[PDB]
Amino acid sequence: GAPATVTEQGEDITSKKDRGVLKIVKRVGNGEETPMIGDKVYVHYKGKLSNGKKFDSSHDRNEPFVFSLGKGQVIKAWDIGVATMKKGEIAHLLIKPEYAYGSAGSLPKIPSNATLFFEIELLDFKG
Ligand SMILES: C=C[C@H]1CN(Cc2ccccn2)C(=O)[C@@H]2CCC[C@H]1N2[S@@](=O)(=NC)c1cc(Cl)cc(Cl)c1
Repeated sequence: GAPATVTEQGEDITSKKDRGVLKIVKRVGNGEETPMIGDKVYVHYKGKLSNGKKFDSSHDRNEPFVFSLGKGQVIKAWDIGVATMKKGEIAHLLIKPEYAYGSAGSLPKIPSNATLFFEIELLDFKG
């Protein structure tokens, strides 16, 4: 399925080239510009654990998730990953725990040492 495919066929977008965050672009977005540090970014997303369970979805809330890019307001992989996206892009990310919740996990949905899958759509970004 999609998690296996990004695991096996994704591109390493980490600066360290340690394969901690792999990406596939599923829907090409608009133009060439990606957001800049500190921008307000608006995303829709859905996340799955490695046991196949959905652990979250903004779609199901009928409102986007909004954060300021590059400020550690989200897991490291999201700051790295969303920074690579164009407006209107849909991407898959496959994230090792060192770029997510590590050994601590995040109670009560995300276990210790969890590799995560996301589908993310970058709706908009604004300074
Ligand atoms: C619930 C919305 C955020 C949560 N955060 C930031 C964050 C803020 C406070 C505590 C833990 N994590 C995040 O960094 C990431 C990435 C952005 C989308 C969501 N998460 S998340 O989907 N990451 C596995 C998530 C993270 C948790 Cl603890 C619960 C749920 Cl239901 C979903």
